[PDB]
Amino acid sequence: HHHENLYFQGMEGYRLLYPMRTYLIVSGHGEETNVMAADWVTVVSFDPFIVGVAVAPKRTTHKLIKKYGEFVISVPSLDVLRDVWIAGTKKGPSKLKEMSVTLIPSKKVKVPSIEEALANIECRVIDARSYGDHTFFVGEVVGYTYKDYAFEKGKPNLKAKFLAHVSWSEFVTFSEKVHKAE
Amino acid sequence: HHHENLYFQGMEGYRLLYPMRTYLIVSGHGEETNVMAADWVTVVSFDPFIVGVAVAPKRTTHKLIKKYGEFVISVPSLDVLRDVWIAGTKKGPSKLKEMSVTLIPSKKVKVPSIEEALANIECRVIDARSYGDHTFFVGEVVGYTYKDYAFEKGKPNLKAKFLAHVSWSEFVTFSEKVHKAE
Ligand SMILES: Cc1cc2nc3c(=O)[nH]c(=O)nc-3n(C[C@H](O)[C@H](O)[C@H](O)COP(=O)(O)O)c2cc1C
Ligand SMILES: Cc1cc2nc3c(=O)[nH]c(=O)nc-3n(C[C@H](O)[C@H](O)[C@H](O)COP(=O)(O)O)c2cc1C
Ligand SMILES: NC(=O)c1cccnc1
Ligand SMILES: NC(=O)c1cccnc1
Repeated sequence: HHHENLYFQGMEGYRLLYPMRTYLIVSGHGEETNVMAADWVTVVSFDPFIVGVAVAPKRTTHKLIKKYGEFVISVPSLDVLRDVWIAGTKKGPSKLKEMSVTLIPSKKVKVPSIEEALANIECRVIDARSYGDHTFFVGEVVGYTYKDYAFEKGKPNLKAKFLAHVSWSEFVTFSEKVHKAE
Repeated sequence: HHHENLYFQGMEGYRLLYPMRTYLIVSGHGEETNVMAADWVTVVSFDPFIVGVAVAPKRTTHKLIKKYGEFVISVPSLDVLRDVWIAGTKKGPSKLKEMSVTLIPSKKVKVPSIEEALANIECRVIDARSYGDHTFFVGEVVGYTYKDYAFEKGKPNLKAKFLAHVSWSEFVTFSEKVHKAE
């Protein structure tokens, strides 16, 4: 498989950063609630806590983030891969009927959270910049929830099976073997 | 351990996105060549290939990226953890004497590449935005090199031991067990 619009066949340059974590991005609310898959997510500030996500203009998610100015980063486990794949292949709110997700209210944003997620990070858009073929939406974190066990020791519990993306349809989780640097 | 300037003790919010990949950021050149550790790295565009990295103003790396307008993202393996830890704990160019790294010329930028890295992604700064306590440096990718075996099948070779960060001094790599979504 290759990314769409790869005119010169070869490995996509971005693959040099892989494997990357895979998250879900929830946008909209009510009948407009949507979810997509997103790898291109990072933290951009500690205090205040701010995150960013690169979203192509053609995503339905892009329209919904522009319209409402809010999004939720929901953290999936490997056990919900089938739902992550639907989120990353089907288009728009009608896909939710196909997904094993239970929408629950957020603490602060109007966009819902996903009950099955390991964490839900509630974001308000503070910037949108166009870089190449994506918009980088920067979100101030205004709330969050998480599954106690997934972060039981004030750090990620590797038993929770955090999801990473290797290539097109190939995913993995982490080893449970921790290496200490100090 | 907690991040510096965590006034209210508890798990840092950003930890909800962890584990995250750990990269190295090379900046400067000559006697000013520097390397630091960076987790807060993502892709922001496919075509053209553009990346971003969140760097605190207090990093020596910040000064060097501002001065020269270029940086290299070098991808470490778990086998070079000791060097990654020096990059992420010591300050400025004098740390290189302590690291098992061989600097080699980049293809395009003046900042050197690291021979031992799995990949070296050469970047020219196209934007710098302040979000909270970090600058988000956005870099257009103008060249790259990589170890053939690490990406042998036009995708990451999990045998290469790509590095991820769990908590302060704790690191892991990926399982080699691939899950197919399609
Ligand atoms: C694992 C995976 C990761 C993805 N990461 C991104 C991403 O970071 N940004 C993006 O714009 N699209 C990404 N996509 C593509 C969207 O998830 C996909 O186009 C989705 O169908 C869009 O749905 P929507 O139109 O309902 O927003 C990803 C897809 C997959 C399968
Ligand atoms: C694994 C790890 C990841 C890190 N990620 C970041 C990061 O994304 N951004 C940042 O500004 N500092 C990050 N740091 C902190 C810098 O690497 C660290 O402060 C380093 O000593 C700065 O070196 P310098 O002053 O030579 O630039 C990280 C540190 C470690 C150990
Ligand atoms: N173009 C994209 O945004 C993208 C990112 C990761 C996987 N597939 C597509
Ligand atoms: N403040 C930071 O930039 C940072 C990121 C990851 C680990 N330690 C510090």
